[PDB]
Amino acid sequence: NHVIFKKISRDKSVTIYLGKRDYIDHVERVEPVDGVVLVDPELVKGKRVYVSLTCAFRYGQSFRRDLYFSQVQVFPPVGASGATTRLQESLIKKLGANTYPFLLTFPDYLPCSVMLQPAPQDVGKSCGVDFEIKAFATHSTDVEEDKIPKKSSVRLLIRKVQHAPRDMGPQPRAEASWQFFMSDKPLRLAVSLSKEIYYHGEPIPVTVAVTNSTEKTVKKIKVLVEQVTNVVLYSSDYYIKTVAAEEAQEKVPPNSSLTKTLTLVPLLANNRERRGIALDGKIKHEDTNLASSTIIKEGIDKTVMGILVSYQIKVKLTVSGLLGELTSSEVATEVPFRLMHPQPEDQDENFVFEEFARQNL
Amino acid sequence: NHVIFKKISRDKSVTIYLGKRDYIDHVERVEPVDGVVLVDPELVKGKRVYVSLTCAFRYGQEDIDVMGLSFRRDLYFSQVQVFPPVATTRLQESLIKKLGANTYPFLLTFPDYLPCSVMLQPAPQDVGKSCGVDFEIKAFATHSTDVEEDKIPKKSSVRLLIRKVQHAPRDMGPQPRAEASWQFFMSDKPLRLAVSLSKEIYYHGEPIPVTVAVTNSTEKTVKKIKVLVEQVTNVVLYSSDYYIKTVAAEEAQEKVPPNSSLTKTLTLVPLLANNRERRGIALDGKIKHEDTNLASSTIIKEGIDKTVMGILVSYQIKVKLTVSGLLLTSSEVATEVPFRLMHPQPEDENFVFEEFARQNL
Amino acid sequence: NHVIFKKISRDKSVTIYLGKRDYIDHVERVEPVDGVVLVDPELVKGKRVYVSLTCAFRYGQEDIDVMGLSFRRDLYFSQVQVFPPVGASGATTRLQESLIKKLGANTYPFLLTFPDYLPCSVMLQPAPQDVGKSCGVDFEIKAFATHSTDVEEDKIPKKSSVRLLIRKVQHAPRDMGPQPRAEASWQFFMSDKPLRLAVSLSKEIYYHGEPIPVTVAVTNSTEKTVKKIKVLVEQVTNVVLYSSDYYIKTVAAEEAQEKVPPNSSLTKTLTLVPLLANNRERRGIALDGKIKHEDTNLASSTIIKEGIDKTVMGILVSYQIKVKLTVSGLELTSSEVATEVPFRLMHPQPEDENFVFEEFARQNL
Amino acid sequence: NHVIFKKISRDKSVTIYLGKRDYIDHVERVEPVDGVVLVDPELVKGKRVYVSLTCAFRYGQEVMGLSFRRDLYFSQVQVFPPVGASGATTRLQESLIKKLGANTYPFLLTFPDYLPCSVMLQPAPQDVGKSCGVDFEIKAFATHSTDVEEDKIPKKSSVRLLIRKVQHAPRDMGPQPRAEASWQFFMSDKPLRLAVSLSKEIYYHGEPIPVTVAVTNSTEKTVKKIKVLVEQVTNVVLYSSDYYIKTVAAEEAQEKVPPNSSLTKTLTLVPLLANNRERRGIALDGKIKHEDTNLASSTIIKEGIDKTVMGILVSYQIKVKLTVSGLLGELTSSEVATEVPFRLMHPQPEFQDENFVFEEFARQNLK
Ligand SMILES: O=P(O)(O)O[C@@H]1[C@H](O)[C@H](O)[C@@H](OP(=O)(O)O)[C@H](OP(=O)(O)O)[C@H]1O
Ligand SMILES: O=P(O)(O)O[C@@H]1[C@H](O)[C@H](O)[C@@H](OP(=O)(O)O)[C@H](OP(=O)(O)O)[C@H]1O
Ligand SMILES: O=P(O)(O)O[C@@H]1[C@H](O)[C@H](O)[C@@H](OP(=O)(O)O)[C@H](OP(=O)(O)O)[C@H]1O
Ligand SMILES: O=P(O)(O)O[C@@H]1[C@H](O)[C@H](O)[C@@H](OP(=O)(O)O)[C@H](OP(=O)(O)O)[C@H]1O
Ligand code: NA
Ligand code: NA
Ligand code: NA
Repeated sequence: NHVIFKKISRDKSVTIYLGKRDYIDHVERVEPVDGVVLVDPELVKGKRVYVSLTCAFRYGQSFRRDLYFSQVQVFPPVGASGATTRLQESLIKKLGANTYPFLLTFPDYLPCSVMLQPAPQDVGKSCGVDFEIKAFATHSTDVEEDKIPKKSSVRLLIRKVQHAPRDMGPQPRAEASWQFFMSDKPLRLAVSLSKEIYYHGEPIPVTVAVTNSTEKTVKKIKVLVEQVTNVVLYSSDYYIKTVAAEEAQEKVPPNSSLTKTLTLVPLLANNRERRGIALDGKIKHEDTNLASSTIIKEGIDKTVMGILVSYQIKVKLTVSGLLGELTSSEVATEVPFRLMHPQPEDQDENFVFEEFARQNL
Repeated sequence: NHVIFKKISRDKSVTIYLGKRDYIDHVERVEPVDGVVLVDPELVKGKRVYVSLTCAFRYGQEDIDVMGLSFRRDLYFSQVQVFPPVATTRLQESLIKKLGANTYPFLLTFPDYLPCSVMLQPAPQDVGKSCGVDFEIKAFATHSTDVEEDKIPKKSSVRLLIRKVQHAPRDMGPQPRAEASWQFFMSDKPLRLAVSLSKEIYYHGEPIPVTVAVTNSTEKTVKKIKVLVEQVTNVVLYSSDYYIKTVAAEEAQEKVPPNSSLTKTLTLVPLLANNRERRGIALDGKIKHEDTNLASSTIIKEGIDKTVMGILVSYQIKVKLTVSGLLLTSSEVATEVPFRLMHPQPEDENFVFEEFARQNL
Repeated sequence: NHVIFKKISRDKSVTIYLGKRDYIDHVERVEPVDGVVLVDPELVKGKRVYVSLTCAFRYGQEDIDVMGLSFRRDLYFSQVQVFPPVGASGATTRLQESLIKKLGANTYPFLLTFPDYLPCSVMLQPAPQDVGKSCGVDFEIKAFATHSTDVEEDKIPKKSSVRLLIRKVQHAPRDMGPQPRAEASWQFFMSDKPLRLAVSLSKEIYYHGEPIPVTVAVTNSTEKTVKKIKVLVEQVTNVVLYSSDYYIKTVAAEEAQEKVPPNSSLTKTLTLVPLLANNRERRGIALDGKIKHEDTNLASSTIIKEGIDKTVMGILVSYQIKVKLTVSGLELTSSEVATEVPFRLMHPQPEDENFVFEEFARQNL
Repeated sequence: NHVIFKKISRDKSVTIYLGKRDYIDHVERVEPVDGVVLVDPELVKGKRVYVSLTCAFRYGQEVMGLSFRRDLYFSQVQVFPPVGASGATTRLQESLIKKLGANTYPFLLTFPDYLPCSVMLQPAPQDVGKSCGVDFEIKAFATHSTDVEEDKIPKKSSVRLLIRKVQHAPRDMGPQPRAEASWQFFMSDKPLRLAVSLSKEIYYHGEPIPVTVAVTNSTEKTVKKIKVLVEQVTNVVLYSSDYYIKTVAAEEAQEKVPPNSSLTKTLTLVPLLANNRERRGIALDGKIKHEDTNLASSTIIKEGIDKTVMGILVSYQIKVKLTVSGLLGELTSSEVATEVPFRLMHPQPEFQDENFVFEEFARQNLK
């Protein structure tokens, strides 16, 4: 029972059909955009119809940087005009004779859907990476120029979604250690995660091991998921935001050890305040999540990613008779990990047609 | 013509002003940190702003897919309340008088037992990790439930990374020459090597005149004479790391045949400029800053454990003689002469506000 | 019926005899090495036989296709002439006089004393998961013959020399004032509710083979349950020459499956005997001799004398009782608190004849 | 111009011909023994002729059967009467049969991968432990029947050749041999440091070994002598546990190292039997009296093969010994030295009939 996403040009001459709103990047390769265009043959008589795939970084409401552009012709028909995917072949049978397939590939050097609308707190403007599928018609009423009317066009803002690769990094571990002014004995903090990659909505078990050899009490153990956003085109904007926090019930008294697993799930739903954090879509959309971790490929300059998003676990220890007397600094350590969507899973179908426009809240 | 260094907090509730970036250690005493904090009495209502001096030794860098490993020891901490207030200096009264009645003063003094600004980022060849001694001036604001728990807001605080720079003391006695001699017996016949420096204590930028006397009563020929300034770095907290780096060199290739005797004075200037590779070398600041120099000779006051200095930096002149006569596989003999390297001694109204940020190269 | 230990040269010229394989350090003083050298004057014609005592810290192991790396520091050296006799070792001792008779006037005495600033026999061989290398403190008694030339050349003949690896064994001092109970308590507040843990031992000093009664007193005023109580004897080893190597290893363990639910307390006495015999894996832990030898035990606690830099002990050995309480959630997964009580582990206080003769070579397994 | 080694039996019935005296082991594989037997057809009528290859460890002799013996390999083929096609397998066999005539029969005896190379040792007066060695014997012999159902193997109808299995180097090599030793003497706060490196891990008999020594002398004592040795180590691992360590090359540096100085120097050594007056007490690949005898090559043990079936283990190592002023007698009764292991062996190996010259197999003596 396959849901097909459709949108029609104002002048009803061009209709575009897509199998998905969201196209999978799993590092090794990126799922191509395979769709079809239905033309009104009376309204495109003498005209040409193309489909473009554009990736561009934007900043303000001001600045724009194209990261990728590709374009194919659907009308008049090109060569055999036969589909390459079953989804196309099936949509052509279902929709009829005025149905032409397009395939637009993704390269490997592009980022995934990431955008950020600042909070009042924050300096630096709106920015993001958009992916646009546009079908449009060109025509000529005079030999001096071709024209591209908007009314004959239809654009879909698709998402490039980060799904997990085959392999995974080493088990994240961190060991931090402190001697406070006039303390002979150290405070020791070890932190481990079960694995290096976590899926959106998967619980993260943070194992904390506090060895307190000091004469002071560890009053509080706090664990955060911090999101770190580096805008790396146009403006060098930096955001670090808590997207999950768990405070332990336990203190660690003098000359004692405590090992403890706190579980956090970093989710957009956790944050009432959705501005000031890297999302994979607009705040107003229902299907908007936290941005997945950026995966910079070998040899690719990080600046062409536009916005860098990473995640870390911050473990903060509150120590008795410290803040005000022996330090004005926090006692903390951080452990990197990557957040993204799950590994992708390895006759004709039955098609339901829906508006492309994403459901709001 | 007095450049004052200013930095303003995130929320603009607290602004700090210092006389200097760099504070002079001349062994006898260390010049204190006197400055003022500018407040916004609205955003500072029901609050008490503090200023702290922290000296910390830190060890451990950030490596991707390597266990995060970190050590910090606070070698000194000290705090004073700047607002509401409770002697004074000309520069305090002057800045007060020239800024407003929102400017309140602070004086933080250094004890005698701290090292000077020393830090180190390793080279690919090197096994140890990044480490350094940092000096932080932090002005921060707190509420009444900021002492009921331990929370000091990130945005109502500003920090300056000042240097503690090693200068020679004021009224030093006359210095003997740094010198040693060696007799290398070859077939029971002496090759006498004498190395002499004009003095013991040289300044950064000061040419070092090295006198080398080779008296050859051997059947062998001295085919090559090389003269180095070597920096020796010993990390003495957390990890027993050892660095020995040429920071100046002169290869003479002047021959000294049998029953002959050659004296030669070379001039070397140990400078950070002399080498592209600023890694694997003890510096007084970050590699990327222009005002950063080679670290000065560590000075250990008697009755102080060398370990509390964190990183021990020393300088020596190394002389390598290449010797042959066998047929041909040549031997190399080497000796060193220690010397101390630091900044020159010191002696004994109108403002242009610069931002504390240090210029890059 | 006193057993005497004998070893002979390759050239069968010089043969050495000792009262013991092992010499007692009891903190107040160390037992001196009194022995005799039998040498047939035929095969040492116009030579000088000497006996030396060497204490050496050593570091490094042989690995195929791995750079050879070794360190040696000599912590003590002393030498006496035995042939031809002078008053080299002062007055003889009861054992020397008695041994002279039994082996004729080819037999000559020696006395080498230990100073007070030395460690005791400690050595370690790393386990697969250990970062550091083989290291130990060895004690060598060497009897060796030399000519007027041999000293100048640096050529003491290995043929006309014999060496013994003796042990310096840590016994408790004769004079001990009755010992207090080694005890402590902690309060692990959980949601501002105390989980009181008290640990106590009968005394502070235990002997090898002696059972250690650990008394554990959990007072649970929390809303959580102590699911498990684990009690370990941990040996802690710090190599303090050449390379700062760290070993912490379980040498005895008792895991008691006891619940301690809210508004409930539990007192409990587990008895542990830390012994090398408990461990299949004899690597990764401080011993007083080689793994191969059967007389090899766990290293005794290092005793640092007043005004001695601990670095000249080479290897620091200490023992602790670790108590681990596994504690429930309110569940998903469970926490774990842990404390330590230090104790010292060493050998008990110290206490004409017929002589049986034996080889020095220690019995293997 | 290929030299062919031959020996004829006392009774003149059996003559054996070999291409070489010495067969190459290069780790990967071992050269087989390919040869021929010339029979006198009158003298082998109703007789069977065989060729055996035997590898045996012995200890005691080198009469009465008073020595310990352990066999490591035995193979035997038949050459007469003719077996199957009776045709050559190698070009050397084809050529010899052509040259020698119709009474010439080929034999091929192969070597497995689990055997040592030629090693033997006659002790010196200073050594306890007796003569021992690994022998390789090629024996061609004739059997015949008697009427009382007892076959006979007369010594007069046999020819023994004592061949050598010679170790040549494999295609690969171990990493550059390096060693770092340091010493802190009693009452010293300063280390004496010695670093030793060799150019490579495998050297060839006759090849100069460049031993690079770096002495860092941070002490107040003088290094008055640097001695570099090639030591040969021999463990007999069958019957008796005899251990030998002998200097087979020695250089003494002319340089002393004064207090608070460092010296880097490369000494060159050639471990050669030639340079050894005393040929007893060291591991050789043959008899002392023979001219073609050399130092035994390093034993190369194969993964899974118990070392005891090598009979004699031979290894080599550089020893750098430092003589320190006023140390020996005052501060130590032990030597100041480090060892670097290396392996010693022979170099790597790689349309018309050959022209043959025949010589007695008997190896030339020293004279
Ligand atoms: O009319 P146009 O020029 O095509 O532009 C549309 C417009 O920007 C809508 O706001 C947007 O929907 P949202 O506000 O919900 O993002 C839609 O995205 P869509 O193509 O994904 O429906 C765009 O196509
Ligand atoms: O944002 P914060 O909390 O102030 O911290 C700044 C941060 O650590 C920068 O890496 C550092 O860069 P530079 O050393 O290159 O300037 C700067 O040094 P600074 O204090 O010397 O400006 C710090 O202030
Ligand atoms: O033959 P040498 O040169 O005297 O050296 C002996 C050799 O190192 C043995 O391996 C060793 O026995 P272990 O391996 O059993 O220790 C013995 O020590 P010992 O005193 O324990 O017999 C040493 O004396
Ligand atoms: O009479 P047999 O049983 O053949 O025994 C031969 C005899 O022992 C020779 O002395 C020996 O030569 P060396 O004295 O030179 O060792 C020869 O070796 P070879 O024929 O293999 O050379 C032996 O085969
Ligand atoms: Na487009
Ligand atoms: Na501070
Ligand atoms: Na040998």
